[PDB]
Amino acid sequence: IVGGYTCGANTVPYQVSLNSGYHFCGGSLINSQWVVSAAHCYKSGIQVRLGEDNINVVEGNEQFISASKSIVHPSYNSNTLNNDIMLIKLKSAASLNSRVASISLPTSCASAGTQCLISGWGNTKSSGTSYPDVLKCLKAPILSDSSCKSAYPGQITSNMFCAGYLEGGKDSCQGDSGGPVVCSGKLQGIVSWGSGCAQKNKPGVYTKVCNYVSWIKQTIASN
Ligand SMILES: *[C@](O)(Cc1ccc(C(=N)N)cc1)C(=O)O
Ligand SMILES: [Ca+2]
Repeated sequence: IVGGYTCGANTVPYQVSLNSGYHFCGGSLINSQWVVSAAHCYKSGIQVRLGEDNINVVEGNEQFISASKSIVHPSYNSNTLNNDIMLIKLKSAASLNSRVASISLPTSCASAGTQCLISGWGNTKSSGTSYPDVLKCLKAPILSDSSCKSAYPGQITSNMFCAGYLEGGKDSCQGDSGGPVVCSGKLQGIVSWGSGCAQKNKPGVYTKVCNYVSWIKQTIASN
């Protein structure tokens, strides 16, 4: 997250870290046994880490649970990033409280103009590298689809939205991929892609979760 603030320990209780020896992508807890992330984050050998704040220190609220199954969207296209969504089932159910909670899936798609909260452990620099150990937050609006398409001609599909600032300086970034964009207390987006980070006229591009709710629900009921 570039240009964001330090969220505060377990203020974002649905936020997970995906670990394979090291944090590689975020994700969101949607019930006590399922996580939704970016299909471009898929690996073998995931451990999900819940209740995290500092990812390098054991501070007391963590639950570390291995994935039993990962399901990438049927139509994910890794050259265009279209359908950049994946479901991860945990080997055991999480224990849910105030500091480890699930986020609701949306009933409606959120509109341009709505202010959202994006969070992760990604890089905090638009030039060079510096990865934080504690969870970073950013508040950012959803952009209009015209503005989005004019930023990324030929690249945006129906299953994407942009959010952020065309002026640059505040964005999500590498490492923040798969993590949540929550608007009015519902999961609206997934950190998907961008051109660099926090650059001028290159906002972040986010998977549009409200187009997948049927697919999530069906999948969860059958697996
Ligand atoms: C991602 O975090 C890659 C990524 C995602 C989003 C942005 C953006 N500028 N909003 C840049 C890069 C990963 O796969 O690690
Ligand atoms: Ca920790």
